[PDB]
Amino acid sequence: KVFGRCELAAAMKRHGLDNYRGYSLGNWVCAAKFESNFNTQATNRNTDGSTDYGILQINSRWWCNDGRTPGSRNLCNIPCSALLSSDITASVNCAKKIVSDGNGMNAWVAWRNRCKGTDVQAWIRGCRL
Ligand SMILES: [Cl-]
Ligand SMILES: [Cl-]
Ligand SMILES: [Cl-]
Ligand SMILES: [Cl-]
Ligand SMILES: [Cl-]
Ligand SMILES: [Cl-]
Ligand SMILES: [Cl-]
Ligand SMILES: [Cl-]
Ligand code: NA
Repeated sequence: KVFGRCELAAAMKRHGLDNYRGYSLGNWVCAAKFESNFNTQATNRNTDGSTDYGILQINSRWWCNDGRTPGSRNLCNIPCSALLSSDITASVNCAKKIVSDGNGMNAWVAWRNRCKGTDVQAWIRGCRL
């Protein structure tokens, strides 16, 4: 499923992500934009052999099990395939764990490089929320 911008903002808000760990909804929409272009089915292999999954490109080295990432963990206790669903519940619940891990949203390199410090409220501007 490819979400619309405001559609995803609304879904993230319904699942409790708005201001989660102090990160406003626009931060989450911005991260999803540059991680997946709002596509729940996005996957991307990493050089280390792990894979990133879903709207927030959650990595198999630590957070989900895909059966092919040697030495990895599954700290969200989910198959990585769950992160590709049209229902964003699994991605949101796992993202809450990731953003609580110590470095905030810097865990998402693309958030640090493309969203951090910018006018992230633009990503929810105009949306009925
Ligand atoms: Cl957009
Ligand atoms: Cl917010
Ligand atoms: Cl915002
Ligand atoms: Cl594995
Ligand atoms: Cl584990
Ligand atoms: Cl599994
Ligand atoms: Cl959803
Ligand atoms: Cl923080
Ligand atoms: Na894993």
